[PDB]
This record gives sequence, C-alpha cells and structure tokens, in this order.
Amino acid sequence: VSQVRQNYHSDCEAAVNRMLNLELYASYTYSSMYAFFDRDDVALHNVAEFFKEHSHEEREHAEKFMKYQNKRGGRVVLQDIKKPERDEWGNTLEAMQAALQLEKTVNQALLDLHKLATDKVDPHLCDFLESEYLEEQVKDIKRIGDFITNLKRLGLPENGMGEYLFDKHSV
Amino acid sequence: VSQVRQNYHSDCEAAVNRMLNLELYASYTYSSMYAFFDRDDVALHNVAEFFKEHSHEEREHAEKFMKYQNKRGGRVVLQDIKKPERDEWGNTLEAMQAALQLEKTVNQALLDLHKLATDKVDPHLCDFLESEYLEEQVKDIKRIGDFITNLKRLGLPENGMGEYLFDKHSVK
Amino acid sequence: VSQVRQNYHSDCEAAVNRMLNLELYASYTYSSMYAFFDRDDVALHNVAEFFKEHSHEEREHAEKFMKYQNKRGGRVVLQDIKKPERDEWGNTLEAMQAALQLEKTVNQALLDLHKLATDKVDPHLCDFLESEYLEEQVKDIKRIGDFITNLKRLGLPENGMGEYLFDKHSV
Amino acid sequence: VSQVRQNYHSDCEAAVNRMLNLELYASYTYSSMYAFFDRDDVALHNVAEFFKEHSHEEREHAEKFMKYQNKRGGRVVLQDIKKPERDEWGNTLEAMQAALQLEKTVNQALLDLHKLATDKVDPHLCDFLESEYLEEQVKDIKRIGDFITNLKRLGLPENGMGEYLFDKHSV
Ligand SMILES: [Fe+3]
Ligand SMILES: [Fe+3]
Ligand SMILES: [Fe+3]
Ligand SMILES: [Fe+3]
Ligand SMILES: [Fe+3]
Ligand SMILES: [Fe+3]
Ligand SMILES: [Fe+3]
Ligand SMILES: [Fe+3]
Ligand SMILES: [Fe+3]
Ligand SMILES: [Fe+3]
Repeated sequence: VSQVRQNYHSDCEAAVNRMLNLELYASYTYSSMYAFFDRDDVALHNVAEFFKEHSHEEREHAEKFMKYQNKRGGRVVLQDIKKPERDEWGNTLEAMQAALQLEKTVNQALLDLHKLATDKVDPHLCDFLESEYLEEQVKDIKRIGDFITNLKRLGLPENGMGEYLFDKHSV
Repeated sequence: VSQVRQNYHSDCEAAVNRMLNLELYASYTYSSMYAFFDRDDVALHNVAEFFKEHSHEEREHAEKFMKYQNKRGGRVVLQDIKKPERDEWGNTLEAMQAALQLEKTVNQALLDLHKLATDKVDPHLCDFLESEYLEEQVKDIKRIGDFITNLKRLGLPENGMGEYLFDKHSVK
Repeated sequence: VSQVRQNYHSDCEAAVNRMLNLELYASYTYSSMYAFFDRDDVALHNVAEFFKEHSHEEREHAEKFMKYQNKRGGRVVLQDIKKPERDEWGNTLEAMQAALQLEKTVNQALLDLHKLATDKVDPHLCDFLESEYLEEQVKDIKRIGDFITNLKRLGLPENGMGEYLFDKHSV
Repeated sequence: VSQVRQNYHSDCEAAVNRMLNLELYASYTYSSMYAFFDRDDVALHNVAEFFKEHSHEEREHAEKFMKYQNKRGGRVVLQDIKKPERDEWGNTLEAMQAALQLEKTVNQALLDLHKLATDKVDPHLCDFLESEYLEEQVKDIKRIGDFITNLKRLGLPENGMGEYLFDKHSV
C-alpha cells in the first residue's frame, strides 16, 4: 500500500488503467485516419492534419491518466494497444462518422468512470474527470457533429466537389 | 437568520468552523518545523524554508474558509490553536514523515466535509472543497511522499551526507 | 498501383510497415519507464522526463515512417502495439540496460531494412534511413552507453546516493 | 586528364551530360505549359505560375549538373534542347498528367545514373544524386499526384467550376 494512497478504491484504480487504454486505442485510430487522408489517391491534407492533431490530443489524455494514477498511489498497468477497426476510411464523411462513434464510446467510458467514482465516494476522481475530460468530450462531439451535418449538406459521399470544399473551408 | 443565507446547513457551518481550526493547527505545526531547521545545531536552511512556505499556504487555506463562512451567511467562531505535538522533529525524514500524516489527516477532515456536504445537498460547498482544497492535497501528499522515498534512498536517518544533499537538491 | 509508385518493391513496403510497428512498441516501452520513475515509491523525476521525451522521439520516428510510405506510394497497414515486456523496471540501471537492448534492437531492424533496400536497389530508401534514423540511433546508443558506465561507477544498483546524484546531474 | 579528376568514369561523365539535357528539356516543357495557361482562352494564372515555377526549378537542376561536371573535372558538352511534345496542353488535368510522366521519366533517368555510379564505385556522384535530386523527385511526384486526385475529385476534365476552384485553392 502506497504511503500516498488515501480514499482510492482498487476498482477505480483498475478502471483508470482500463480508460488509459481506451484513450490510446482512440489515438491509434485517429492516427490511421491521418495516414489515410494522406494517401496520394485521397489527398485531403487539411482533413489529415485534423486527425493527426486529434490523435495527439488523445495521446495526452492518456499521459494525463498515467499521472493521475501515480498521484493517487495506484499503479499503471499497460495492455496491448489494439489496431483500429479498419485499414481504410472511405471518405471524409465515413471517417467523421466513425470518429463520432469513437468519441461517444470514449465518452460513455468516462461517464461510467465518474459513476463508479461516485459509488466509491471519491470526489477527487469525479472532479478530475469533470474538469479534464467530461466537457472536453461534449465539445469534440458537438464539433464533429457540426461537420457531419455540413458534409451531408455538401453532397457527401457522392459530391467530389463538396468534399474538396469542406477540406478547404471547414478545417 | 442572515439575509444572505441560503441552502447552508447548521451542521456544515460547524464543520467549516472546525476545518478552519485544523488548517490553523497545521499552519502552526509547519511553523514549528521551520524554527527547528533554523537552529544552529540543525542548520538545514532550505528544508526550513520549505516548511515556512507550507505554513503560509496552510494559513491561507484557513483564511479562505473565513471568507467562505461569511460568504454563505454562516458565522466564523474561533477555537484555541493547540500547540504542535512535538517541540523537536529529529531530522528531515521524521519531519517529512510527520507532515505526510498531518497532510493525510487534513485531507480526511476535508473528504468528511465533502461527504457531509453531499448528504446535505450543498453543491457550492462541494465545488469549493473540490477546486480549492482536494487537488492541492493530493499534490502536497505526493510531493511529500516523493521526498520520503528520496530521503530513504539517501540513507536517512543514519547518513548525514545524504540529508545534506537533500537540502541542496530536492528543495529550492 | 499508386500513380506515385516508382521503384518501390513490395518487400520494402511491408518491411517499412514493420519498422513502423517497432518504433511504436519502443515508444510504448519508454512511456512505461516514465510512468515508473514517477510513482511515489521510485520518484526520480529527471529520469522519468528523459524517458517521456525518448517516448515522444520514437513516436515521431513512427509518424515519419507513415509519411514515407505515402510518399512512395505504399499503403500503411497497422498492427497491434504490444505492451512492454515488463511492468516495473527495478531502477535507473536496469531501465537504462533495458533501453540499450531496445535501441540496439531497432538499430538492427533499420540496418536490415537498409540491406533489404540496397538489395532491391532503392537509393531513396537507403538515403532516407541513413539521414533520419541510422545516425540518430548510434547517437542515442552512445548516450545510453555513457549513462550505464556512470550508473555502474555511481554504485548502482545498491548505492542509493549514486542513483540520486545521477538524477540531478546526468539528466 | 583534368588535374582535378579522380575516380570519375567516362561513362558517368557522359551520362551527366545527358542528364543535364534531360533537365533542360523538362524545363522547356513546363515553360510551354506556362505559356498555355497564360492564354486569354485558358486563363488559369495560378496554374500557370506553378508551371513557371517548376520551369525555374528545372533550369536550376541543369545548372547544378554543369557545376558538378566541372567540379569532377569532366567536360560539359551541350546538345539541342528539343521542343515539348505538344504546343497545347488541353487542360489542367492533362497538363498535370503530362507532368506526372515527365517527372517519372526524369526520376528513372536519375535512378539509372545512380546505378551507373554504384557499378563504378563513385560514392560521390552517388551521394550527390541522393542529396540534391532523389528526394526532391519523389516530393514533386507526390505533390503532382495529390493534384491529379484532387483534380478528378473536382470532375475534370468536364467540370469547369472545379477547374476554377482548383486554381484558387490548391496552388
Ligand atoms: Fe479523449
Ligand atoms: Fe478526442
Ligand atoms: Fe460533484
Ligand atoms: Fe491545508
Ligand atoms: Fe497543504
Ligand atoms: Fe528509433
Ligand atoms: Fe531512440
Ligand atoms: Fe529535375
Ligand atoms: Fe549509399
Ligand atoms: Fe522537378
């Protein structure tokens, strides 16, 4: 038992480890979309850089969980980082739609981690989650949603021109 | 009642009053430590300053509670501030050790207030505790722990050369 | 075939996909060391941050591989990133010894991917490896070598003081 | 013999001369394309400026060869620079397609020379090609590809509005 640990459930410790992995998984996925839109036969660089940046942001969320772990006195246990569901992502719309699902998923795991944290009466974990993750999620979901709606408006999947515009004007 | 009072429970006002006293108590104890490391026969000046600093911080944590008490409509009520447990702190290791406990004690008094505040449906007192105290506590507790580990890596309490390096390298 | 592809053998393309996965694995391992020297019962922060950055550096060698793949016309295919081979790292000397082996493992894979290149007669791939990876590797290796030498000099694994000084002066 | 020549095979010297002439030829063509898009019945001025640009880059590449020739103590021998295959380039998609082949033809020419150099053990001519030409080539090839894909996304050659948009955003 760490000299530092106080009011930290084992269940919450394992959960954070589990969450740390979800975040790395999501980052890995955003990285795949980046490399896809960077293919010469896709070539949408603004769409690519938008995923490369989301990938990095996601990596941070993970580093941030590692720190939270040690500060509470739990121990980081790492798992395999599984490869993303697909090797290719079709077009901007499809990618955005997978993104939207990815974020909703990640957000549900955080929502569960908070509910778990409430059960175990750990207000420090709740505030961490609230302050660093919860609101950050709804902003990403809103942002992404706004895009999908614009992509559809712009003629996707069929409208080549609409995809080209979205790349130039929306990111 | 206070014209300003709303959703503030007697039991919570009283706990805030106790919490303030605990802060002051901690303040006085770190104060005691500074004095000790300042003595010619202890002479660890950076460690001493560390405890002087933490002391001021703790005193700030107690004022923040006064401001709050008044802010919610409740009434500050002061109690004696009891002298620290010891007049002498042995060395850096013992002192860091006593401070961990002190910090973990204060932490718990605060988690107990958050509990009390949750049960009394007082989201304001909960967000106050959360954003002003709770995170500063786990940070203090990790910083002190980090220290103990190094203080043990360096050879304490036996090794003096190690305690000397700690004053020069782990603090200011 | 990609309109872009000229003189990229598929052997090299698949070997590039593997180097990629390797860099990520290396990066994952370093992330683990970072989180280790950060636990309250270890607490060598300067050592931790040296692994955190090495982790980032690796991460970027990986991205640099994805970008290459697209530039040549090859297709990026991702695999699982495997959890590091340990969960705790003992101490600064053990960790540094682990890193030496890991780095020499990557160096070798690079060297192979270069012989593979030389043999398929791909001068661009060769010059790429020579310019962005080969010398970075022997530099990073010479660096860790030095560290080990000093760690051993400082009394590791037993000399608590030696280890604590290394944290303050060598990193 | 030049007082300066050392390890410079006559076959390499000759191939440098031909590589020089290829460069000039590539220049002249891009120049033609410039002239085309600057016509009042074509009128894609950014597109034209892109090709004027490339035209300069290539004359630069020819010059670097003249100087390399004299650096090695070989003799620069000039040839006719023959006119481009067309006097008119149809449209942006065709111009880009024509340049994609043009670059690949130049690229292969270089790779062939790099091999001639390997067979004659001229590490210098070899490094020279690696550092000044090779990576530059696959960059230009990737870039023109990206364009061709985007150009198709925009419905070329049929869609005029797309061609307009391409000239206003990609170049
Ligand atoms: Fe996230
Ligand atoms: Fe995200
Ligand atoms: Fe709450
Ligand atoms: Fe306090
Ligand atoms: Fe404190
Ligand atoms: Fe590497
Ligand atoms: Fe490295
Ligand atoms: Fe050229
Ligand atoms: Fe070479
Ligand atoms: Fe060129």
